[PDB]
Amino acid sequence: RSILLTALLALILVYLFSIVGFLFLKDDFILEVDRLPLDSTERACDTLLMCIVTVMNHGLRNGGGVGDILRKPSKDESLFPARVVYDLLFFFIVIIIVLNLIFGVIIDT
Amino acid sequence: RHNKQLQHLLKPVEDPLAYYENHTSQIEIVRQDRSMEQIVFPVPGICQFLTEETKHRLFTTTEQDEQGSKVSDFFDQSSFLHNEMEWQRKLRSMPLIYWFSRRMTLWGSISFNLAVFINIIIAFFYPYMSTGVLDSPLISLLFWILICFSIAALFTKRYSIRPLIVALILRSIYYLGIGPTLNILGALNLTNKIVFVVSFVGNRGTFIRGYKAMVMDMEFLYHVGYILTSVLGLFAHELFYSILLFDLIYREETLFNVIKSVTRNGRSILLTALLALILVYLFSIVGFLFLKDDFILEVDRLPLDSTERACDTLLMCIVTVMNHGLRNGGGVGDILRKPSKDESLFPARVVYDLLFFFIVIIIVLNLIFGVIIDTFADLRSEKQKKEEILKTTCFICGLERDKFDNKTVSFEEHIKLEHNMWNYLYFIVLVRVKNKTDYTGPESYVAQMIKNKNLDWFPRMRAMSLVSNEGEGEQNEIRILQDKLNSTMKLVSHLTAQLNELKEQMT
Amino acid sequence: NKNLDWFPRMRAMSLVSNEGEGEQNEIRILQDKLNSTMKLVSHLTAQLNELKEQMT
Ligand SMILES: Nc1ncnc2c1ncn2[C@@H]1O[C@H](COP(=O)(O)OP(=O)(O)OP(=O)(O)O)[C@@H](O)[C@H]1O
Ligand SMILES: [Ca+2]
Ligand SMILES: [Zn+2]
Repeated sequence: RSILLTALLALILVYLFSIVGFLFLKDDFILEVDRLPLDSTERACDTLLMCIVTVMNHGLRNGGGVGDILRKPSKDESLFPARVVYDLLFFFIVIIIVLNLIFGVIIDT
Repeated sequence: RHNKQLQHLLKPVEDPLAYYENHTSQIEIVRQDRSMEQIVFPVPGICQFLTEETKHRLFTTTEQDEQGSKVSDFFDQSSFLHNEMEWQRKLRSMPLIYWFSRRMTLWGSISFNLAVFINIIIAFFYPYMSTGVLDSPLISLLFWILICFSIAALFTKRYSIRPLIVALILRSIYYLGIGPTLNILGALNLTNKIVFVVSFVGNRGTFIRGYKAMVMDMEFLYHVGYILTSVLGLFAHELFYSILLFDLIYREETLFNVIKSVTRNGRSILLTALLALILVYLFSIVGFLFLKDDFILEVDRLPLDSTERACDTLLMCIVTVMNHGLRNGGGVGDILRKPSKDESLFPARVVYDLLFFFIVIIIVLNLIFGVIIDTFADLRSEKQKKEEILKTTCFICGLERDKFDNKTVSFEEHIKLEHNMWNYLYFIVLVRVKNKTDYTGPESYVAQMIKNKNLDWFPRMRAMSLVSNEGEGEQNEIRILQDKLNSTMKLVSHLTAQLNELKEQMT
Repeated sequence: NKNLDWFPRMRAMSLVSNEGEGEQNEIRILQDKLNSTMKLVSHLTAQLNELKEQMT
């Protein structure tokens, strides 16, 4: 039960981050795809379910969080501080805290 | 207690005996001479207006004292319980407000379910106007799984209404559509929030007094704020419904434990973060002074070189370090230009990277957030301990279930009839309400103890059922002491008689 | 009667065979005290009987 509740909390946080990205960072969700034997890049966060799936998969499977897949910004862009804050918050909240809290109980038991 | 026939005839079976048994209560008290006696009293009518929600809260909220007794807090809450019962009795006159307030739990539960369903539907079908999931086969598989779960209701175990409501909502989406379903759910949620706030106001009874206090109450502010959020979600934009999940997080105990753990160790976290910031600042200074050219970052410019110099100023170095080095397992060295063995500063780069990795990544980062995990584990352990002790220990006396192993009375009977916290509360209310002139011996003693603020009249690790069988064992050293006292008295009497005889002979 | 007290609990005959001397320490003192009390009671009763006989 504790694992399920913590997973639901992680899902809630992922949903909030996906909403924020869709509303303010739609263009930065560009992913690289190796198409089977037609551009090599596709826009992932077009709908909302796609943003949620891409976050929950890549951000959780990447040590640095969701910021390791998003387009790399430049210092001259207006939303560079917003991107920095977004990435740091995601890394500190979802990767460092919730992920460990979900599965520490298993090791302890 | 001494006649079997009377006990047989006093069993309940409009029924007089049943009515008297229902309106009669009994408790056990300790007198000033350390003797336990049973007091049987009638339940006053006012005690019938105590809410089961209040009972449940008073049960699973009390905290043990240093010794391990909840009687202090239970007694201290007696005045609040009496006031709440009086207010409920007053509210009983009003039909509409009482009718709305009776079902406060139902309103909250259905509002919770509505919020969850609305968020799920928004996530699965926003934006709308592709609706790929509407035709994808996975939705059919989920529908079949929910149908199987609903059919499994024959085994009970609850968790059956919710999948049924989910299936109903899915069918409504299929037939009417997505937008109409969302509008209906939002309207229902708004109406439910209004009803719930009305019920809360009625239960708390702040409306009878000026509305200023009602508006001042923090919980009222919370409810009105979430009502504003709900109306914003209904009218301005659908995505505003996501804010409702904060209410769910706060309501759920396990989820709120994470926030509690984070808040409890707030100062330590802030200080450790400041230490990390200091280290990042020092590393940024060193890099700017001696490794300016190695801070080259790759940028995918929007539709003009692909590389830029990051550590030109100092704030840029600090930001790039704090972001990339902390978000990269290998540290800051995974973004910097790769040096060659023939470069003069290759050893300096190696030392810089190794020091950063060993100091900031391996030590400070873990030290910042280990406290949160430790506190969460401790809170879970404490909750489990409290739940375990609440189901295997008497609230009043504190005896464990193991004692009632083979005795004629089980632990369930002991907690239901003999030691009932609610019966003790009823006795306290009866003492407080009944006139002083009509007090009996036990009632006057209890009133005096209450006035003196002494809680020794509650039973502490003692039960009449247990002592009835333990009397033989207890009366072991007492008999020896009595025999010794009798022997000493006989010796004293013999000595006095001898002295009197000697005095008479001398005279 | 569903009583399990007939099983041995932290007791063994092999151990008690050697621990008997140590165990019989307070028991002897208690027996001596009881004997002294009984002797005192008997002496008091005899004195009372003698006093009653003299008075009669
Ligand atoms: N001293 C106690 N120790 C442990 N649990 C107790 C104690 N006193 C009450 N309880 C809890 O309260 C329950 C009895 O409460 P209460 O008499 O209000 O129940 P009820 O369902 O309203 O009764 P009924 O409908 O039969 O009149 C017990 O089953 C137990 O759950
Ligand atoms: Ca009188
Ligand atoms: Zn008891």
